[PDB]
Amino acid sequence: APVRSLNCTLRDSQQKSLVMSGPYELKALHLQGQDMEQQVVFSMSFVQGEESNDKIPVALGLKEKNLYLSCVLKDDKPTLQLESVDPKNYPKKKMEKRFVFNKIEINNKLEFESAQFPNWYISTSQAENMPVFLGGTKGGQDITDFTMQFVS
Ligand SMILES: OC[C@H]1CN(Cc2ccccc2)CCO1
Repeated sequence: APVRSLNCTLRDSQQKSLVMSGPYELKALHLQGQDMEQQVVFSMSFVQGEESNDKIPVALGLKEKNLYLSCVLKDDKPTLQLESVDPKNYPKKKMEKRFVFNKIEINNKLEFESAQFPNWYISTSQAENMPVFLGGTKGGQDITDFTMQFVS
């Protein structure tokens, strides 16, 4: 049948919100009150892929935008990009592998591992106003843990 999707926001484990940083990048800021209108609303789609109790393959689209987080090699490195797609064809159940993240639940937090690049994770910096990126460490100074908020 149709792919199933949920609207949501994400915040890193230091409670930074995610906002746009130009058309094809996200950044992480400490936000509260009126400025949380700036927060990215995701459509999280539950897609085809290897699955277990605590590890669920998803795509992360921007709500009602033909833009998806994707993992590609750039200048020879696994990177996070925002990629445009044909809005007639997305979302779909069989998303291409660069769009797939394994959403992993550990100790009441979520990590998003690249399905394409094992042990590379959606990451933020400790500093404010820095890009969201793909990080090859889920253990160090960079933040790889998130919480989800469900949106109407
Ligand atoms: O508050 C002014 C901004 C907030 N908006 C976040 C946003 C981005 C993508 C999908 C849903 C929502 C972007 C355009 O307007």
